[PDB]
Amino acid sequence: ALDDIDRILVRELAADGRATLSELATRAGLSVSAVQSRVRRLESRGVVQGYSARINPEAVGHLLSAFVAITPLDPSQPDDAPARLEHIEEVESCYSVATEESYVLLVRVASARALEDLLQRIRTTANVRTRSTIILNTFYSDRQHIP
Amino acid sequence: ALDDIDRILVRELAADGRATLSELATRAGLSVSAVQSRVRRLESRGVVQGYSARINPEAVGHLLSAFVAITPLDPSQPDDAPARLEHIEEVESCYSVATEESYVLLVRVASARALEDLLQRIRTTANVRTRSTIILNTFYSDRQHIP
Amino acid sequence: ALDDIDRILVRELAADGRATLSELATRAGLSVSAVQSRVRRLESRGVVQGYSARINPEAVGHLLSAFVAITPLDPSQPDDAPARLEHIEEVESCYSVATEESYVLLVRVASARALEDLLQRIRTTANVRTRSTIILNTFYSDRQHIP
Amino acid sequence: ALDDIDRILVRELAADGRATLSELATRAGLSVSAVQSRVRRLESRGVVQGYSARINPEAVGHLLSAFVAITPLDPSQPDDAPARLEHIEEVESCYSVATEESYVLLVRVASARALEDLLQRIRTTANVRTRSTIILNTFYSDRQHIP
Amino acid sequence: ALDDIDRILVRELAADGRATLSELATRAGLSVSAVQSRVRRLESRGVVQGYSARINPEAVGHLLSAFVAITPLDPSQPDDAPARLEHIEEVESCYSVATEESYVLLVRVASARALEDLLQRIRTTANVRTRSTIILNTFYSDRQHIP
Amino acid sequence: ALDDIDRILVRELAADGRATLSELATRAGLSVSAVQSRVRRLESRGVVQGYSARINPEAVGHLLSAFVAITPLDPSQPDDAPARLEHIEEVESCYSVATEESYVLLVRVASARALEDLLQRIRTTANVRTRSTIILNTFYSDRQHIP
Amino acid sequence: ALDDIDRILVRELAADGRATLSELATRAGLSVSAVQSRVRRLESRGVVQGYSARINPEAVGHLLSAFVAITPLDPSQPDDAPARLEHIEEVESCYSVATEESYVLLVRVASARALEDLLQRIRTTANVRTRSTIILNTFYSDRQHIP
Amino acid sequence: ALDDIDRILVRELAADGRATLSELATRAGLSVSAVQSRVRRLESRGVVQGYSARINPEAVGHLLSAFVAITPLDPSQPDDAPARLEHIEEVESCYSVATEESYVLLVRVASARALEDLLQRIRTTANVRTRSTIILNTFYSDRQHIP
Repeated sequence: ALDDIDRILVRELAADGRATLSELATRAGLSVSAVQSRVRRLESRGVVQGYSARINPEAVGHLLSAFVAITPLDPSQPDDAPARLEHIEEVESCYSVATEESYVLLVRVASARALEDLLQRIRTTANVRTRSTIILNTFYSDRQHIP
Repeated sequence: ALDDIDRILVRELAADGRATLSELATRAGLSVSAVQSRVRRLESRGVVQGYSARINPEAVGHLLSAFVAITPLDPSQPDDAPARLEHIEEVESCYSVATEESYVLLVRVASARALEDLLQRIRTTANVRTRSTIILNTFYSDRQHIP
Repeated sequence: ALDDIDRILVRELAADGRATLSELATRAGLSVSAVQSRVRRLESRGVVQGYSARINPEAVGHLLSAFVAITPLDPSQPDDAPARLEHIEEVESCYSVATEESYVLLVRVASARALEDLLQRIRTTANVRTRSTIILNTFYSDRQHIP
Repeated sequence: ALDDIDRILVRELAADGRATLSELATRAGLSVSAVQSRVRRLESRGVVQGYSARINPEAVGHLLSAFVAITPLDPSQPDDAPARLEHIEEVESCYSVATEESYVLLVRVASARALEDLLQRIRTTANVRTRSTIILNTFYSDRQHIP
Repeated sequence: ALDDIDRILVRELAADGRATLSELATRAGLSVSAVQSRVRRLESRGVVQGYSARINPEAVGHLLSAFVAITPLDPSQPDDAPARLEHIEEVESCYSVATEESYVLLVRVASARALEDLLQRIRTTANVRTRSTIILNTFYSDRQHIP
Repeated sequence: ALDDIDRILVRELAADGRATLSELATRAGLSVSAVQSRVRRLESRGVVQGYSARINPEAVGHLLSAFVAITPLDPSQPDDAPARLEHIEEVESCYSVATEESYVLLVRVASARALEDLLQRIRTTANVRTRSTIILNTFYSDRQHIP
Repeated sequence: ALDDIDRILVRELAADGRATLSELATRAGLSVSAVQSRVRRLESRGVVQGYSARINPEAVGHLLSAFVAITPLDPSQPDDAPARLEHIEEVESCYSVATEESYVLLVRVASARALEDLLQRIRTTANVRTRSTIILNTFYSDRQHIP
Repeated sequence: ALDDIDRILVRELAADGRATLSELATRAGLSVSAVQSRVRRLESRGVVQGYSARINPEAVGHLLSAFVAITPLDPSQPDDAPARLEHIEEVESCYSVATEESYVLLVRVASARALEDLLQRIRTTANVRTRSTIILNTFYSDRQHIP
């Protein structure tokens, strides 16, 4: 389960991570004491994982974002590319996928010429071929849907 | 215009979006008022776009995630697609992309059968062909990097 | 022809468009009067077309450059895409080509998201499909070779 | 850092690279000394990269121009190719590019037979496969745009 | 029906098309009249198709030669293409071919720009897609072999 | 140059290699003495190279003609395939090319089964892979265009 | 079944269709009466279908043989290509196949230029795309194996 | 050399390979001796290659037929493959072919499992890679055509 008072909470917190123990308890129909517990139980069970402010990447100097799809070159070696690229800070996300390639990464970078460097570094560090698709614009990002 | 103080605030708010101002203050060597001021300006300029609990899509019943690349059936018409799909809730992100397709969506759904039904809804509301890549596993995501 | 004193002049002027009527006449082996004429004859015959300082595009805010290859969609219409895109100032160059596409344009633009707009504008204005290749770095540009 | 005055100087030098300082001065409302100073700073920072007579490649015997995309035979080695081709004179420009190939060259040559011979030289000196696109006509080029 | 005498005449006329009859006669052990007769019959049956000075395409200004394979846009229509291209003069030869394309042309032209213009003329007059292979060098050609 | 009386001569001789010193001098507007010199100067300068009668290949037993495209297998060896195949008499022509393959040969042969032999012999003698395209019909051959 | 005296007969007749009722009866171990019956029972049950002398196709003027693979163009129409091509006498064999194409035909024809005609006729008569593979040599043909 | 009489005999022997001489004689207006003579000459020259009962491959237990294209693992060695496969009995025909593969075989086998085992035997005895196309149905075969 996830009792649908727990549900109203996760919707509220997904839409506004700074929402207060206080103002939640109105919309929810509970007490500042009662709300505060569910939330701690929600963080312990792995349901809310973190609270993050959403930073605009262009404002901090990331003018090019890209999906980078990668496939290991040598199948006799352990396929450990996520772990291998983890220290690379410009990889924001790393997914395994069912398609032509094995993983998709979302990468942010200062310019077209920084991407070229990142790609070579991805390639020599994990041991992969790269294919990259450049993002032109983000129309909306992380609208978590709670069903 | 992002000075060293602003840089520090956005790193801390990326790592913890419920950082209270008193903690941010003592971390940037400012007063709580000056922090609150900086933070508000970060919000009203482009830089912090909102704050969100990072929610486990599995815990809430989204067992299948996919990327869907979409391309308009008639590309001559100025293109509507992000605005028209905005109201389908299981679409979480929408990027326009270079190369052969026009947009990539991330989508989350309860099952295989709910995915095929969503693909129909997407094909019809944006008037688009679709190419889907199921995500098998998320190794890490949203690791935002402030340089 | 192009008498190989005329040749030494075009090499000199290709390498340095600010080279003086004066200092040319040493390297060339002629008079400030004699040099000045050849040059005016070279500008009248269509040989030197202009003098331009080479501006670094990043310094003026063009952070992304791209080749954009385009092919008219309707072959019953006059193929006039160069003329049609001429007023678009971000098209720096426009070539017809023998390959998969009919023309190649070199385009410069503020960001990845400005490119997306430019592409739609190219498409609705000339009546074309677009394919774009993003430039990551210019290692050297316009080294005119005089044989 | 480009103020309004600097912007004016680079537009004028783009449109006429032999603008004399007295003309630039009266155009920016500065003294000839202040102009000369501005111009020198533009040169030593990245902004003006040199000055060139724009030469008609046909008048000097280059009747064939081509784009050549190149890709390394062994991409694992750190990539040398722009440095190694720098000394082939009929290569006019060298860009690195996203997508499937690594660089695009512009090349000018006297004839079809001289093109095949250049392709061999390129294949061997950079150790690369080549894809050529002949240019049939130049409608306009180098129209530099200062925004 | 080619006897030994006829075989000798066609070898000599292949190697020297201005062989005079007196030289051909003494070479085949015939009279000048019998030679002239044989030669006329060779002409009126299929065997000698005409006589030509072999001309250096470079000396006359054709610096670029190419093969162009062509394939009809609509292959259902009985195919016109050799008859329709017969009147484009820079087409030197026209073969129909097995495999994926329908014809191969040899074409000679003054430069890269004149090639792109010819490709347009070919695409439009025969209604065909084109695949071009530039010839870099001719090592030997027309070495006719009589077995 | 090539003075356009020289031009009328090469057109005439390209169309009819047996055209007489005599009958040329009408069409040309010169003397049997004057015509005869230009022609000898044309043969000395490399402009007319030979006179050949055009033999129909089917009439002499060449029932299959083919283009054979070839690429050396070992790039550490000297690329000398033209020289190596020169003694092979069924190779009528040998070109170097810019495309997927390095050379194109035109070959004539008694039958489909003789081609199979020729191909193996090409392969073991030069050291090459072969790709062959079979000619079904020659609609016209060697129409030299004098511009 | 097929009693293995019946088997010795079919082997014998496959190897030699002119083998006599007489000489079979030795090798087989039966009577001129007994052999003659099995054979008539073998022709009635559909086991031996015909007796044919194997004609060399080159000796009768078929200098090119080809496999021609074909696929109907319109799947709303009945797929009846075997029946439609049956009157075409140069189709020796017609098979349906599991692969990229729907049928394979073996075709024999006077020359490369007759094949081109046959192909167009196959295409307009059945309603198919064609792909042809040319036979260079038959090393052995119809060795029926009786297991 | 095939006159009208010879043409008639090969048609009749194609349609019925057990035609007795008396029937062939009265059909060609010859004596039985002259027929027997003609037939013997047809045999000793290339023209009639043998005589065969056409046997139903199904009736004798070959329920699966396939085409197998084969290509040598090392094509530099003069090619052995038809001689080496001659002794595998379930190979019925062997052609060499133009294009990408070197030979096509027709093969008949009792079942899917017997096919995989034959593919191994082929791969190993000729040292070849294989591409198989199962035959689903034979609509007509061996319809020999005498023109």
